[PDB]
Amino acid sequence: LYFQGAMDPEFRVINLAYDDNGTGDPVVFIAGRGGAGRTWHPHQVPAFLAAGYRCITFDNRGIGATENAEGFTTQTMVADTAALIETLDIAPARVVGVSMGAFIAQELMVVAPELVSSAVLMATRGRLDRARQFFNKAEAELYDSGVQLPPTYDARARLLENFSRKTLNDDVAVGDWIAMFSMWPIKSTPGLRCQLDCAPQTNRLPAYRNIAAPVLVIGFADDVVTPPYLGREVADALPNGRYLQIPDAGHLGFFERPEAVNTAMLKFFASVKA
Amino acid sequence: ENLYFQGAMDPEFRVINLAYDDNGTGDPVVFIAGRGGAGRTWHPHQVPAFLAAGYRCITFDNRGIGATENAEGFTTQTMVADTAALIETLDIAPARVVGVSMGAFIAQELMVVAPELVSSAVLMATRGRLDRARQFFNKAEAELYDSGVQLPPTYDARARLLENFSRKTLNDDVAVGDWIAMFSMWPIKSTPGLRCQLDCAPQTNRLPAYRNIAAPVLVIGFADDVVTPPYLGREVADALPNGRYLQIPDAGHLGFFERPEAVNTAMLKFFASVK
Repeated sequence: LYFQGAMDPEFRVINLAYDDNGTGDPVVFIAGRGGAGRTWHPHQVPAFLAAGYRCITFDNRGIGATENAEGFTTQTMVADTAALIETLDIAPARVVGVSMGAFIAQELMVVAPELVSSAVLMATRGRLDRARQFFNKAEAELYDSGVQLPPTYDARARLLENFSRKTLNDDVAVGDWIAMFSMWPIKSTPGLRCQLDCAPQTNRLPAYRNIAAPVLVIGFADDVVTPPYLGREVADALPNGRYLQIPDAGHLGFFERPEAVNTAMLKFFASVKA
Repeated sequence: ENLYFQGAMDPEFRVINLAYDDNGTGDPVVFIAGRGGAGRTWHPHQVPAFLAAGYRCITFDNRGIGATENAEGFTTQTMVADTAALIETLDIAPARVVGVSMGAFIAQELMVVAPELVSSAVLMATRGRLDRARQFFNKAEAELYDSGVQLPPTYDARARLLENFSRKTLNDDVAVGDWIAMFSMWPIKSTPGLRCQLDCAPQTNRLPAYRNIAAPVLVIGFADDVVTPPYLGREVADALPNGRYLQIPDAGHLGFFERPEAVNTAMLKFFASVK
């Protein structure tokens, strides 16, 4: 059903949809920017259920019912995630985050290590290098100037930024991904714009040196949005962090290479106590 | 110091002049820039190495660039004729040719209709057809221009960086800083010439036509190129009877600016041992 998220600087309460399937070890998935809880269902949830896990997915602040939410920060979203885990009384929970959701996971582990037993961080970073800082500032500038991209150009960008070269060279896969875009419309909302800022303002890597819990950081070879090498940095900082690269995976490697990413998550999760 | 030659007449029976450059006294080489490139783009890296190697370099402003940025409804065949006219006016047939991208497609089509004009060529970042992704990218680019919408400068620069450079380059804060700033000095102006240049591309599979080009050709693939991926260049080289394939690692679509020494060394090696 719904849980109550953190109160926002303007003293308003927020409810956030979540979905809870199966029984067993609890796993909380946090999606990236623009991802609803549904993002984990086509590829992750059925594998995690078959492996005996209980899967919690949910709709981040600024998505769906709260797509008009604004004036929020990383801390606000971390607090949200803490509320889910506490409300559901599942602490310590295994956590799976990707990109913005992986940042949240990280920053949650900094302030509330006891909410989290082990984590997989996909397509992540602890800081923005000069390219990613420029990209981030360019997306903000796009939204803020009101101009809407035409739909084919918008699908071109989505294709080029999120998929491996190997996918782009395969006319059949390309066709399918373009169709697949119609089914995942990404509305340009105040919530989407606000999630853009839920990203490293500073180098957060020192803080990660104190995270004790076991962590698998997954990097995607072909990712230009959150390049593998920033993933690696995060893993090095994590005392009990390990790193694994998926070959021929774009930024959306968890959809694109779901069998390889699931195998590696499950493997890692079975090697650590609940 | 202001050289122009007369190119193909357009369908309105107007004469078109196109600016060109010509330096050096050695073996002639004609460079054909890619979409949106002025001839001057060959100058920061290619020209000085060719001049120092004793070649004479010819560069020019393709139809739809600079003084003809407002020109439209021309085709590949029109530009192939411009290039033919250049080689003829200068009386350097048969010439060495270096093309990149749209320029490499031009060179390839030149070779098909007028093989006598070209002794050998280097074709960088090329293809003889559009696959599903590249076809879709092209449709999307046309849609963007045709809708009237103007991308904000930073967002456009983002796209340039993402379309053009290797991953090794994007991860290099200093290099990236230099490329972001280099876009100020080479802005890519949205013009009817640019929009028409978009269609000077392989409408069909052109690979069968290329099995008849006799001249020695080096095609250069750039490893990280998503605009024209390497495997499309390989295809060009396979179709060519005397074509050979080289691939530069860590090179985006703009490999020839990004790895000028690797690319130059390859082309000069090639040209030294051609007939």
